[PDB]
Amino acid sequence: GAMGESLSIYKSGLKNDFQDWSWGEHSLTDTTNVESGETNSISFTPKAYGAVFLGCFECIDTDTYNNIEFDINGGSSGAQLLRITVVKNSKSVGSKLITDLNGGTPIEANSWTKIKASFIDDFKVSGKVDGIWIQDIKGDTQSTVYISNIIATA
Ligand code: NA
Repeated sequence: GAMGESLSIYKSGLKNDFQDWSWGEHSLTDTTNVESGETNSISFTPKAYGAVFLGCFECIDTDTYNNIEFDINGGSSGAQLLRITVVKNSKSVGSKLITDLNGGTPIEANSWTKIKASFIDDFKVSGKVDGIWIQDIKGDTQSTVYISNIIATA
C-alpha cells in the first residue's frame, strides 16, 4: 500500500499492546469530553508533575513511523503547560512543549486540536521508541485536558 502506515496507540481505548504506565491522575475511559465518532477519551488533570505515559517496549520503530500524533482538548481553560517526552532505551531522550508543537499557540479551550511531533525533527530520535508521555510542568493544578486518537504515523 502506497498510503503511509499508522499505528493506533489509543483510540477509545489502548491499542496494539500499548500499556498505561502513567503516574499522574487520569482516566482512560472519560466520557465527558469525547470526539465525535469516538466513545472515550483520556482525561488528565495536570498537576504535581504527573504524566500520562503510554508504553510499549521497542514497539515504535522509526524505520516505519516518522511521527507521534494525538488530539488534545484544552477543556475549560486551554493554554495548559505540558511537555511531550519520547522514551528510548528505557530513558527519556527529548522533550517539547505542547505550545511549541502547536505552532507557538497555546492549546485552545473547549475544542480538539491535532498535535504532531516528528521523531527526527522535533526529538532528534530514531531507532526503536519505547513510549511517549504527556507531563504537567506547572506543578500547580491546571484545568483538565482530554487526549484522543494517539497514533504513530509514517
Ligand atoms: Na464531544
